[PDB]
Amino acid sequence: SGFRKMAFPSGKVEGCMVQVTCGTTTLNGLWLDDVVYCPRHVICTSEDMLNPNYEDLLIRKSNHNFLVQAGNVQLRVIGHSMQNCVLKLKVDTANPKTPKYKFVRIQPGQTFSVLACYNGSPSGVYQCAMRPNFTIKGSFLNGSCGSVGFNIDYDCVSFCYMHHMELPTGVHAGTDLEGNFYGPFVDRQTAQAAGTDTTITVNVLAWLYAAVINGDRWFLNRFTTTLNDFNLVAMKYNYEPLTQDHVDILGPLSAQTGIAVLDMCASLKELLQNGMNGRTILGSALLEDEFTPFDVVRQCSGVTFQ
Amino acid sequence: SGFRKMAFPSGKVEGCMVQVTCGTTTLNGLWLDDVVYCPRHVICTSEDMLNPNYEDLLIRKSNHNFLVQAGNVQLRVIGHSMQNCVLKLKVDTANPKTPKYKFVRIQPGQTFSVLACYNGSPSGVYQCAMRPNFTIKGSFLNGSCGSVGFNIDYDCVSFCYMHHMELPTGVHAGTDLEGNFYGPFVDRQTAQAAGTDTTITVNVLAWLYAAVINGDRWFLNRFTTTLNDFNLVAMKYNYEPLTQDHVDILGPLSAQTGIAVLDMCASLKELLQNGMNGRTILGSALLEDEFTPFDVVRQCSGVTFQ
Ligand SMILES: *C[C@H]1CCc2ccccc2C1=O
Ligand SMILES: *C[C@H]1CCc2ccccc2C1=O
Ligand SMILES: [Cl-]
Repeated sequence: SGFRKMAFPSGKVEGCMVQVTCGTTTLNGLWLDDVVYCPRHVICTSEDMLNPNYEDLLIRKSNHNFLVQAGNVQLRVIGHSMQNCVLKLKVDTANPKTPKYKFVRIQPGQTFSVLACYNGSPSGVYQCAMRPNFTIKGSFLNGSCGSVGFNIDYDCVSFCYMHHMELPTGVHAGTDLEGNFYGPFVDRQTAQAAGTDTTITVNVLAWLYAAVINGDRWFLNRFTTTLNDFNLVAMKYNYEPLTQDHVDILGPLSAQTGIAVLDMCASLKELLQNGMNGRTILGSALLEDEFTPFDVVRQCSGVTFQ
Repeated sequence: SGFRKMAFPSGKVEGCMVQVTCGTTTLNGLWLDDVVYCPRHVICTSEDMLNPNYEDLLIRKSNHNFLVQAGNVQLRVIGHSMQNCVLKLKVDTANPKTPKYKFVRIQPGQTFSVLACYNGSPSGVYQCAMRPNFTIKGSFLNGSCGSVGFNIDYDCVSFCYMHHMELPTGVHAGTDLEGNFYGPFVDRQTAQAAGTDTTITVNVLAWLYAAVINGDRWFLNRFTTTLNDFNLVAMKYNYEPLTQDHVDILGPLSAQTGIAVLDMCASLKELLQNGMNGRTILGSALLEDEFTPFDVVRQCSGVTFQ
């Protein structure tokens, strides 16, 4: 029993992290097969970041301008191209530690593990969620760019995020591994504000199920509700609207606990209207929304990755 | 910026995790050099756990009764001995992935990363603290025994915990890597209740400093206090007594922020007497106490491990 914010084991991704240096900046790259992926703003001076023309800045860059180092051995760059907001550096050595992997573009509400790195060396691992406003609430310092987010299923690493920017409000923006930003953000130091940070309703419900599974049940009331009536309350509290698709995804957790999804919605309703009155749920004094239904089943069943 | 509950990269420890099976149970072992460490209750049936005589149970066990498997290749057990509550299985192959490592017995209040494993295969990683009552608030299911807690400094893994038991209240107990339990717990299915779960005052203060560093400052008041007067409030709320040693350890964070430790204590005082009035600090609605001062500096500076 017990419920913790749990990341995937980091080993498979650690073996892919390299250091990339272009004249000015040093950030992280991802070495898979014989290609290194990194944010394209490695070619920029902090002065350039105010309004860079990446195509023009790239004209003055050749293969040998990109210094790539795995641990303490240099890698030889034999080609380079820009794809959207990432650079793909072709090297002459395939990464011998390349795991089975896929590139995935995740949807808002989905969670993943971030391996924060500096100078191509891992510093720590933690769990995040793609916020509905397409930001992530990470922990990133200067030089952390190029760190990646991932999920592990079976023996396959699903890379879904590369870290690019920190907005003035302290939240984080980035791309998929094809270089397309999540949300409307751009790799430019400008005014780009985040939208409403709405709560991921389905994840809250999943976490409430995890609480019931792990002993915490004081919030179970005698009420039920309907999707339409619950959503009237959700809207007021800036919660994602709950759909039938969300209900169906919660089916397995509803079956395990014997609590109908709409009964759990009525408990959430009371929590939003009445607060938690100084009580706690799974060690938290607020409603947690960065656990997916899959995350809850995974941690409460003990799924393995090999 | 941003502050997250961050574990160490798990790769170095993943390479040490093996599966150990003794007739009945399968749990995890730690393969370092040519020795596999695992909980001694692997030799027990769930029936034995009510009152086992481990010495007598071990007499009927020979090297070949211990099946050790790294991934899908068997390891050959050439010797076995019991040290306190762990078994040391001598194998004929040194682990080629053995990191630089130490065994450390940590003190209450110290934090570490746990790599939860099942059948010798890693499932996830999360951060914990040794509670003042010598429990840990982990996430463990059946078969997770033998999972380990560790800290990484530089290139050296400091192993400090091996998971052994789940108490009836849902908290977790275990040993150092020399097999000595933390606190008064024993590897027996009996009545052993946990003491008061006191709050780690120094860690709360460290986290308040992390909040100031990362933008959250509403809780900074105009007051100060003294150690003796603050501790009168701490005692009332079941907080660890703060000592001069704790003050000194907070010196670096006090210097970085320009907030004297005793001024921060006065802010904590008001938080304990008046609550947070629905506000939040670093995304939490309660006072977090599983970040050490070292943890805060590490995450706010970007320390590297190679
Ligand atoms: C990716 C980097 C860019 C620079 C930076 C400065 C301060 C805090 C975070 C960051 C990043 O995320
Ligand atoms: C170490 C294992 C022993 C058995 C168990 C049953 C249920 C939940 C957790 C556990 C453990 O921690
Ligand atoms: Cl967490």
